[PDB]
Amino acid sequence: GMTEYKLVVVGACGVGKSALTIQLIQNHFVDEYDPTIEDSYRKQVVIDGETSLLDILDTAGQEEYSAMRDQYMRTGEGFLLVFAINNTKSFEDIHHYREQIKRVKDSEDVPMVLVGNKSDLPSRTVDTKQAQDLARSYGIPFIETSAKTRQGVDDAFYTLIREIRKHKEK
Ligand SMILES: *CCC(=O)N1C[C@@H]2C(=O)N(C)c3cnc4c(F)c(-c5c(O)cccc5F)c(Cl)cc4c3N2C[C@H]1C
Ligand SMILES: Nc1nc2c(ncn2[C@@H]2O[C@H](COP(=O)(O)OP(=O)(O)O)[C@@H](O)[C@H]2O)c(=O)[nH]1
Ligand SMILES: [Mg+2]
Repeated sequence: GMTEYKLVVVGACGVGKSALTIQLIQNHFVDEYDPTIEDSYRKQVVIDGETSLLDILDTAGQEEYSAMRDQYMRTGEGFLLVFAINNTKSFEDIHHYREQIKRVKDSEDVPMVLVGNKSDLPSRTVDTKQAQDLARSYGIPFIETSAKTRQGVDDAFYTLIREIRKHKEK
């Protein structure tokens, strides 16, 4: 068949996980989507001439850490680690998400992409240079996105898939 990849979108409440994922699937910006609704979505994509089926989990639920998520997270093949460029706390939380991913996957080498969302807003408080410095330190790609304009959205998901395909060849 065509290969199938499980992708997981993680990050703090309100960063735009749902807006991103719905943009990629439904081709429109859905604002104020309920913060607690979780869903999976499927999408066929062609990347570098190979067609793949993406199964994308948009994480939600209660606004705390819960180990009830972790069996689900262990099924992820690649993760988008999303913060909002107008929200310093959401950037500060990225460390915790990467540590939990490494813990559940029991690996130092899990496909991941750092996503700085809401790039359309003028209210940036997270310096692109500091987020780039963090991504360099982790050894993972960094893409600034806007779910609203769609800037960066496809490149974030496609770069993740590329990282997964490379991982699977090691
Ligand atoms: C508005 C809800 C929302 O977007 N949330 C819910 C919660 C949340 O708010 N916090 C603080 C939270 C904390 N820690 C989380 C995780 F550690 C993980 C995670 C594992 O448990 C294991 C492996 C990878 C992980 F990323 C997840 Cl999936 C979610 C956590 C949350 N949520 C963030 C977000 C979905
Ligand atoms: N301007 C702007 N607002 C966004 C963007 N992404 C999400 N939002 C808004 O930020 C809020 C949270 O988005 P949501 O998708 O619910 O975040 P989630 O909790 O991470 O799933 C909503 O009010 C969205 O309309 C973005 O790229 N630009
Ligand atoms: Mg959401």
